[PDB]
Amino acid sequence: ADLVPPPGYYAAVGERKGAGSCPAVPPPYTGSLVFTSKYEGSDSARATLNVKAEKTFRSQIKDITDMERGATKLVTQYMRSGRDGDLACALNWMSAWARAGALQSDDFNHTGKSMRKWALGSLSGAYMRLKFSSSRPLAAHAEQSREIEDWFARLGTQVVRDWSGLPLKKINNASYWAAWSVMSTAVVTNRRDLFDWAVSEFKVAANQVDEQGFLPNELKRRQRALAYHNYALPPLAMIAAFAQVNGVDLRQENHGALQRLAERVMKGVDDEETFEEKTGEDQDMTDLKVDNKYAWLEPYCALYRCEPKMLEAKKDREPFNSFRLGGEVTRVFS
Repeated sequence: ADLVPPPGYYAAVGERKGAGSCPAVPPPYTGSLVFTSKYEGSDSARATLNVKAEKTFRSQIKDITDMERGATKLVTQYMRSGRDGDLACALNWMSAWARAGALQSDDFNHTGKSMRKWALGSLSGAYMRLKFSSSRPLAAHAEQSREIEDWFARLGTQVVRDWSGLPLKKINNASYWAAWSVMSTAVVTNRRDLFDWAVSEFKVAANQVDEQGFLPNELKRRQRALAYHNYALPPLAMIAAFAQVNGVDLRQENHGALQRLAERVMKGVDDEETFEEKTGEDQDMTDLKVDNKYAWLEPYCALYRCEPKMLEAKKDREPFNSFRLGGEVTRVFS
């Protein structure tokens, strides 16, 4: 059977009254993907922010950032209000990068291949709505659609190469996000090999969740441990939600590991104690205060019967927008 997204991705294009213009496409990024890490100089915990290095990093990736944020924004605006100019603009941006063969460099380091997988997830995740909307907005744009989908397929194959062949100690949230990008790409391109890789990566993650709901590789990030556990949830929950409607039920993998992880995270958010006791360090709660970092609640509560605690957590923070997940996460799960 052809691969499909969750049913919410088939929603008609909206007609909400809102009209921004079409900005120039960010220059397609065809350079080397060898970037400075924001954690440059850290010990093995890789949890010490280097402000100067981060500034350098953000500058290096600026065109990629602008592409990710801008193109998802255009798709979101189109799905909300249905102005053809926004569709045309979004497709012009994505097809420009596709034709240029952006982000395809074989010259990369960890930070660089992470930019490749992140941008792939953002763009394909947004494009998913265009592709499967009952309005069929791509019907009039066959050439561009083909160009864009072929580019996604090239990048997806490369992302599998980028994160394959690793031992567990080197498989962390970075791989989970890569698996989301590859799952998203798999459904856009109807590529079962990509689908299968993302599923296998989820299963690795599920088996990394220990008997208490902790991930050893995320615990290693010391004061950022809780933040990184929360950061693991969105791609894992998205992968499971996508796999489910394609006939692969991952909810019970390793004794319901995804639920065990989610419940442990939410315990830590209520009270940091157990993560501190587990890591021996006070947790940086900064990221746990950011509403959109709980976007994982949308696919999660589509998968599991959420108890009132989870439901209220979702209700209080809705709607969720997360460009790395394709934009409007609440809308595609309602």
